[PDB]
Amino acid sequence: MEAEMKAVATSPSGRFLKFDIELGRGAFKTVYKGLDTETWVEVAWCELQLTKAEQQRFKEEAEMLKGLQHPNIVRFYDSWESIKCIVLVTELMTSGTLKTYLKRFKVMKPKVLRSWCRQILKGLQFLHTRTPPIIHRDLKCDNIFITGPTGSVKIGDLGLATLMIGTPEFMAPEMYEEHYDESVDVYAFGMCMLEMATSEYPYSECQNAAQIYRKVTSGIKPASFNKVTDPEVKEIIEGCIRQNKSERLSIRDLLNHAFFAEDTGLRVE
Ligand SMILES: Nc1ncnc2c1c(-c1cnc3[nH]ccc3c1)nn2C1CCCC1
Ligand code: NA
Repeated sequence: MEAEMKAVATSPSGRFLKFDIELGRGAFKTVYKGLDTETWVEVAWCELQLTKAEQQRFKEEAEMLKGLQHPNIVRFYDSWESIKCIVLVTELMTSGTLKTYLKRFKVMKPKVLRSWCRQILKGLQFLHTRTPPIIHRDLKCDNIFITGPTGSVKIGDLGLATLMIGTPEFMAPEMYEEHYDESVDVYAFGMCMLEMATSEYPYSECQNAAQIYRKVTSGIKPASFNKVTDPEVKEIIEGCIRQNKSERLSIRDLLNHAFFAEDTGLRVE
């Protein structure tokens, strides 16, 4: 393309070029094709629409993210404020999210579900085993990404959520802080697996978040759970979305499950 011949912007350090090639857009981000000028690898140049405290915590967040290298984590390269928008440079995932990828297909193949879910678990395991552990807290099919031509599946949007009761005057500061452990990622994984397995959004029968909350704090499963054909798939999902977090499967349990073991390849025909 002509568009690939002419950069339209450069990062402050000169490392990354932006091209006027729009790869995707959502409510929060617009992603362009970029280029790493040192390696000539194409990257994702993501533009997002804060106090000096939030600015410093962000830079520290980004420095840690730069160290997170793993085959099932979208790699994070750099970030800065441009003037106006915020720019994050990450690994480019050519096929967008798993949510969009699933819209092209009618019924899930067991080999694909196996393979995608195994990759997601390894990414979560990688995050949970950092020093200190990283809990994604926002895992969903719309921030799990895929490169069509390899079938590589990688967790993205890490840190994005945290980048954007009582009476406030009388509220102790520690009541704003939320601590989650690994099990909220396991629950979210279970719902991703359910969505992949049914080609259907979970709790779609609900109209609002409160209805889901009434269902989800009453511990009654989404209608799609029963539309799961394979009993072993139903059992894995059930073990991930159990209401009481101490009853939930662990990531290690899931990854050791024979369901996720790889096969011996497809026979030549
Ligand atoms: N790396 C990518 N490659 C290809 N497409 C991508 C992405 C991302 C994306 C993925 N992970 C990210 N982490 C912080 C910002 C960010 C942006 N978002 N998008 C699309 C833009 C909105 C729908 C998905
Ligand atoms: Na454009």
